[PDB]
Amino acid sequence: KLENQLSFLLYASSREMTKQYKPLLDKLNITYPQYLALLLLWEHETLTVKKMGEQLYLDSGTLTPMLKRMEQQGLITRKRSEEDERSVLISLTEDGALLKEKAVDIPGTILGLSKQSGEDLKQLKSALYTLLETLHQ
Amino acid sequence: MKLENQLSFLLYASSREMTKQYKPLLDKLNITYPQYLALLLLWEHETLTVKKMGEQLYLDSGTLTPMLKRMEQQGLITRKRSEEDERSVLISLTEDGALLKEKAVDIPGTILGLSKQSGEDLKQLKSALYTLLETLH
DNA sequence: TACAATTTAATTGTATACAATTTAATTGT
DNA sequence: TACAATTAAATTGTATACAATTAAATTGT
Repeated sequence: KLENQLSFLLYASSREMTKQYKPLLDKLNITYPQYLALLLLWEHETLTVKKMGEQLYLDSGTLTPMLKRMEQQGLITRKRSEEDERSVLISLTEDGALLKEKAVDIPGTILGLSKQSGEDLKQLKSALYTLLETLHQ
Repeated sequence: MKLENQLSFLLYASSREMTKQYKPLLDKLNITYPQYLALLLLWEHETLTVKKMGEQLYLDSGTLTPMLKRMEQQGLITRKRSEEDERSVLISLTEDGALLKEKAVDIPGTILGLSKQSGEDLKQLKSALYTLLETLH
């Protein structure tokens, strides 16, 4: 079959979840990944591009262009690290930081959909953390 | 509102991490993960319409038209207009596309092997994701 | 301590995803 | 006969993903 493949599942369910964020994220005028970078920025006003990649499991290949868009949109600003001219520093603009106020309804909203399943999702999450540690050395 | 505590993020990271596990295996068959998925449907069903593939794969022409074009150029599949509905398109396996099945034989094995390190049986993990998928749909 | 391995981003090239629009074919009573 | 409304792929425009390569800025011996 196909629905019996763990990889597929993770793959199609993840793309469906994203479609659920679409109406919400259109509100804030951002994409799901930009949104994920913001969840970081909101807990830490500034971060090296390296740090973001590490936490989101993406690399310069994605972040470089994605951070450019966010910058061109006014949600962030970027500058070279002065203690290490090799890395780049990403910082929230006032807007970027304010935008957090408008995204507080999201988790609960998504949950009002996902938890609509039936079993403890705090279980599924726990699993995925490990799986993630596995698949990530 | 910490990133690492979002089911949405976990599905997204884990999925792409699994896809990285397939890369070495699929590289030897000269295809990609999404291509591999369409072939899975094709090895079990000689002919499928673009529409049925979209349905089974949770995709639409947009991701499929370009992908199936590459596969056709790779000599894996044929694409002919349906006679029963000149609006539909039928996707058929080629001798080469068909032979390819055998070389993907122990891919599931290798995957399962490098992943069964979770804090529970895949039967549950899979069933969890299956439910979450059904819901979000 | 000169400077060859090493690291961090940007750059290149290929391949999804998906909304929105378009085009051609088919359908509801 | 008719057709407005659907429908199924393509197509257009934007936005990721990621491997490999490149370039510049630390590191380690």
